[PDB]
Amino acid sequence: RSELTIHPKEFTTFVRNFNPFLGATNLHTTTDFIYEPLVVFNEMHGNTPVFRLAENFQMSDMSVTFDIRKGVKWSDGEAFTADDVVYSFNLVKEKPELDQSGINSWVTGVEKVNDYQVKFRLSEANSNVPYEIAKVPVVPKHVWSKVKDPSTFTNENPVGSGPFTVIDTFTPQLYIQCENPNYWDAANLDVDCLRVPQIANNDQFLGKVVNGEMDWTSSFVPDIDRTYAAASPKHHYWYPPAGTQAFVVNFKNPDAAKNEALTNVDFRRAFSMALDRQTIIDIAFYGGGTVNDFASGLGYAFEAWSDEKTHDKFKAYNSYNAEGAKKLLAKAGFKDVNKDGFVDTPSGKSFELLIQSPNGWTDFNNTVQLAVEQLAEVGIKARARTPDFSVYNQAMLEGTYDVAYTNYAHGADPYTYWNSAYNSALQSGDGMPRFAMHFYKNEKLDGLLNSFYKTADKQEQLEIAHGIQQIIAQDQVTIPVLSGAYMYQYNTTRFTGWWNEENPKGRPNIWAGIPERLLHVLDLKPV
Ligand SMILES: CC(=O)N[C@@H]1[C@@H](O)[C@H](O[C@@H]2O[C@H](CO)[C@@H](O)[C@H](O)[C@H]2NC(C)=O)[C@@H](CO)O[C@H]1O
Ligand SMILES: [Ca+2]
Ligand SMILES: [Ca+2]
Ligand SMILES: [Cl-]
Ligand SMILES: [Mg+2]
Repeated sequence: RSELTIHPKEFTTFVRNFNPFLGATNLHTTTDFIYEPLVVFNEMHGNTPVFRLAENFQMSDMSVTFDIRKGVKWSDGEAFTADDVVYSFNLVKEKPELDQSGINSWVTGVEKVNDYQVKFRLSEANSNVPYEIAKVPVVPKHVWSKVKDPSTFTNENPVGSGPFTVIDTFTPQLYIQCENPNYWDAANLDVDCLRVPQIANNDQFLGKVVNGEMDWTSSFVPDIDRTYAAASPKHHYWYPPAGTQAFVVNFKNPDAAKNEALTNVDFRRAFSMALDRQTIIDIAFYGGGTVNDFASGLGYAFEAWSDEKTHDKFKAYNSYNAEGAKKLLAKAGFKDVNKDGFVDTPSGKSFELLIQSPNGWTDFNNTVQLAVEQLAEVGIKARARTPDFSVYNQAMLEGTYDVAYTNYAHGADPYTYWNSAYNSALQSGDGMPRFAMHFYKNEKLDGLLNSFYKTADKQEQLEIAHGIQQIIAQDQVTIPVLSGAYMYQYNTTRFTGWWNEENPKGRPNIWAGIPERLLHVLDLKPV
């Protein structure tokens, strides 16, 4: 049998948990591979919908119905039907802790129309809602209804719809997830098993990938041409452009001195001008990125959406200018009053910014250490922390952090970045990710975001985008640094069929949250 070695997520030890709603504690081979979506939107190719368990869908406006593919079975053998979909969406509406997106804010309810067809009722006008709906995991009703506790259910013997449901081998350091015996698309599948080794950080990953022990990965790799590519003719990669990375500052820091600094727009702009974004790219990412000098975080890949007058107005604040940063600090009134060379707050208080990035994410760790040095050059005191991801994440959810370095989801239009990074509704909820947790709130901004897909008028949507750009830019809510890359390494020793620059069928990454990985694995063939 052919075994495909993949690495979606760092772990110190595997805990057997295949619960699709528990994104913070499950294994990252659950979505897509155990639970196939209704539709995969191919985001690299204009969000072209690729139909899987649903064969079609139809909007109307307010209304949308999905037709279900008939003759699909679960891995046990039972039939896949429309009440599985209905069952699944009810669950999350009642337990909004399993809402990892904000889906409950859009869908008011769901109704079975027949054995292969389901209607979805909306809260507001949203031409983008089929994309949102595809995010919700569909689980089997003949199992999860018999389940007493979904919020804690670990689901160690999963019944799934996807290509790999069979747990063949499981240890704290290795598991192997094999083909669903009843898989509906089996004629299309040429890989027998997914092989998933425990790897805790980038250092551990590097030794393994360079030794040719991996097949499909998406980790940071330093000096990739000399370390990884040069080791074997079988060692390849392809890094299509990805999303924004930024320093995010906590507007609700509990320390008086740090709050005084972080909530000050002159201070955020001077922080931003202290940074040398191209040096960060050159050193921390070995060239693997593009400068992002948009105060709104938009990035150069959306030139067509950008209001260039706005971009030009605030670009000086997002360009390397150490002398300008020192002048702005002086003008704002951050004066050093205790002879240590670091500026103090207007109220006379000293402070040091603690900047966090996740443990093991060494490209971001190095970025933070570079920024620390650069900030010290303009008299801003900071130092780095590299906490375990869950600690890092919890600090942002609870608002106990000072500054955090983070990437963001990247979509075919600016909404994916702008909504996830700035919609204040995403700052409360216990299924919420880190991305909006600066705790800046602007009601006009939320309104513009909530209207982005409200009309089917392209010109108006463009005007809404320009308004969102204006607001974020003038308030320098975050400090955008660069636009990153979809890191992706593949090995042709054991498999062929890979997406790459000459075969760019979609986002090639193995991360959970990249639905296209289902379509990718269906293209792979054993050598
Ligand atoms: C938007 C987002 O949170 N994406 C996450 C990925 O960044 C992350 O992959 C990790 O990215 C780090 C930063 O570039 C790399 O240092 C690291 O090697 C890489 N890890 C792996 C295993 O690919 C993944 C996994 O943590 O989660 C995504 O959600
Ligand atoms: Ca195939
Ligand atoms: Ca001082
Ligand atoms: Cl290189
Ligand atoms: Mg090991």
